[PDB]
Amino acid sequence: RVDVSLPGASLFSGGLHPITLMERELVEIFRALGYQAVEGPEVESEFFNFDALNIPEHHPARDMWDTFWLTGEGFRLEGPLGEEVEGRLLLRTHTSPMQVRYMVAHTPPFRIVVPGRVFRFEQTDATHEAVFHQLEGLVVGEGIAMAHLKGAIYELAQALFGPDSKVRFQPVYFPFVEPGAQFAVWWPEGGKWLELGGAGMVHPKVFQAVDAYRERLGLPPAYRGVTGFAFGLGVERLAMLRYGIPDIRYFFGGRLKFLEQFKGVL
Amino acid sequence: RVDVSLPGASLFSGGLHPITLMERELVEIFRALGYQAVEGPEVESEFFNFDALNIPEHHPARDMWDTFWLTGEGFRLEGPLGEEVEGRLLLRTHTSPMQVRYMVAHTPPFRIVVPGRVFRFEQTDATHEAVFHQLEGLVVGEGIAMAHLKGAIYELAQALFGPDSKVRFQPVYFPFVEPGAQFAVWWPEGGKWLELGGAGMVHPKVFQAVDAYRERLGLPPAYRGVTGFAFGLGVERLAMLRYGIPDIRYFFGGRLKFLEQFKGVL
Ligand SMILES: N[C@@H](Cc1ccccc1)C(=O)O
Ligand SMILES: N[C@@H](Cc1ccccc1)C(=O)O
Repeated sequence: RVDVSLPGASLFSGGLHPITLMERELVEIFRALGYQAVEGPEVESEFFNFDALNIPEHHPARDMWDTFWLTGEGFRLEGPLGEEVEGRLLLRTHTSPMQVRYMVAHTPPFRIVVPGRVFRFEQTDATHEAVFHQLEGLVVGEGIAMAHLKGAIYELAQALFGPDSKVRFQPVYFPFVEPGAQFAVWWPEGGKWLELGGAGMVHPKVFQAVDAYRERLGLPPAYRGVTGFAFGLGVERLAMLRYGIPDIRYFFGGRLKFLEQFKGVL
Repeated sequence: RVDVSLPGASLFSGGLHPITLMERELVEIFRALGYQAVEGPEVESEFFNFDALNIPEHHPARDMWDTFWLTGEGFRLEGPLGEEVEGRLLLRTHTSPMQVRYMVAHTPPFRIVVPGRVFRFEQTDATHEAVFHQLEGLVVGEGIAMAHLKGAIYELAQALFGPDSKVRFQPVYFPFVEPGAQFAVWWPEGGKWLELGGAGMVHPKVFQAVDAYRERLGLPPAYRGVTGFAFGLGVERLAMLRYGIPDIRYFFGGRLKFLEQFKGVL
């Protein structure tokens, strides 16, 4: 007899990592809203990570990010236009520096979303990591207002949690935005207010840093008569609440018994 | 010796059909503009294919579509709300009937794009087919104007052919739109004006047919104070110009030597 219910050739079946899944969904959501995804480098200079974003040194505000400083010659970090740049190297503490790199290399109006791995010197536990992911958002152009930032997050919530979903905005501080704000979303199933990220209207000094670097590079100013909003949200926190994952350390853990569990969600 | 440059296990490598590729790119382009993709049935009733779209019978305008009529009992065609519907069956001669199905099942404002296989009784040659594909576009809502239709096509052209690309609109006739129009795009490489499809502001009678079917079904009217634009473009013509394909008959031909050639473009 030709047993048809017998195991067939053991061809391998692949899968995508949960962060890749979460990031993808997040990118899909924003693509539908007109956002384009671009990435930045993990090793940045203090200039892009801090100074260009209105976060000076010995600044009590620079303590909001526990930085990993680097050392070593021979490494050539290129700027927005491929040009080699200088400054104390570090691991970006957020994706925000990409806001600056992009703006000097392009012209408004535009919509970008920049995903990426970030690093912060912290003790890795159940809900904390030294290595995680963020997703930046940047929309610049004439007449761009905070009403648009609120509109963006509102669409994010709807797409993420359904029609019974809602967002709340509260003032908060960031050197690169003003007005500044933190936003939370209403997750119906969990019946809880989830804090997703921060945002605001691009700070006046950011545009100045951008155009200053531009002239210093030969390009003409492109940000004097425009405004914009930016936002940044943590990927793991969201991936966890969405795939029901208890420990954030698994993401980098490597357990196949763990990763394999997302072959379904592709 | 362990020859490392020797052929490895012959694992199969798949691929996607050129129309799937073209359709995907077209859907990606419109998703970025806020459009969502929904499909309709290939076997339609005269009501959705013609009557609901202001194309009555014995109408000199109904001759713009060479219809394939069908026969046979036992077949149960369901309407927008799953309800069984009646009328002379046929193979849709375009995707347009989906405009009607969607509108009765949802509420404005929205943006849809409906891809799909269509059929027309014609002699299949080098640049003609009885079985091809179209991509519909429908955007409805308060204050929606033709300026938006032109804006849509403009973005389509840019995304498809680059910044040196441009679109031209000329009046043309369609029973389901008014104003009516045909649009062509400027393809820089070929230095020629390509005619892509037709479009216009949803015809007043279409909205009426929609709301009439709605009440006849218990739903409340939803299209009395809105306007909208619609467009439809041929997929093969575009796929051909874009992948440099000479004969439109290949698509359905089945030659692996042909299909295999698009494993690259995924
Ligand atoms: N970079 C910020 C997030 C953020 C991005 C953009 C604007 C405002 C806040 C952080 O690490 O928290
Ligand atoms: N259905 C039309 C195309 C079209 C769609 C929508 C509006 C106008 C024209 C055709 O077959 O040519």
